Amino acid sequence: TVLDSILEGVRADVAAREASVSLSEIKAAAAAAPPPLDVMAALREPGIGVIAEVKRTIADPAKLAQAYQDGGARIVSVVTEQRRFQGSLDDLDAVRASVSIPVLRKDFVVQPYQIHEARAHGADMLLLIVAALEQSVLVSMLDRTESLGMTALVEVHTEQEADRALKAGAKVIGVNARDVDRDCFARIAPGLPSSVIRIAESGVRGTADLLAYAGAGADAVLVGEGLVTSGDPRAAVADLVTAGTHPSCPK
Ligand SMILES: O=C(O)CNc1ccccc1C(=O)O
Repeated sequence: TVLDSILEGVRADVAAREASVSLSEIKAAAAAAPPPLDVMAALREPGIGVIAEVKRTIADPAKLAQAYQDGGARIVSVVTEQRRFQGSLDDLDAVRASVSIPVLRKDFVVQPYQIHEARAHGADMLLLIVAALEQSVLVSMLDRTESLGMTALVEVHTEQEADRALKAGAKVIGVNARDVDRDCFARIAPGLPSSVIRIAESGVRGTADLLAYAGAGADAVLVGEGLVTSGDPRAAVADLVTAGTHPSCPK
């Protein structure tokens, strides 16, 4: 029920935004935006994809996203949730203008307005959380996301949520260990069709963690800090992007 309380706040924030920017207007803004990038194609590229996250401290999310791209990130995740992470849609605009790689909107997405809104602000990918969405809503949200040319990162925490995600038509499934189930990805990944993209969203501290997820079948990992804390996010991302290739074999 606590999640209902959190979602009530999200629904209030969304409703207040819709009062200023109507559904008709946000649809017009979404249609006007440059088309979304082919996120599936990016996720199918060789190597483990690094999805580097912008969060909050950060006076210039665009500059951070640029460092992420320079380091070889596959996708930039932008947290737009205000109440805990001090993110905003403004961050999505800033990041979108700064990088050429796909951009994921990371937020609690619970109603269709937010889908059009994500697109209007340049997102290529959008987070859908199975634990937050009853199946009827999950399916509706996934279909609308795809109808706009975006890809849903469908986040699960249990085998049952994974089954729900598959039934809804998910193409990309992310495993979040936090409700922390430290063996979440391994409990879930093997059960997925080989054709579905697997993302480990939790517990990536360094190259060893990325490699461990890679060895368990991950196609990409999400990393937030301590890319920032490192003081050198480009280098930190570069190290993860090239994980397993160091030390280099003698030449
Ligand atoms: O990124 C993090 O630091 C914590 N993750 C989130 C932050 C805002 C909205 C949803 C999530 C989630 O993973 O379902």
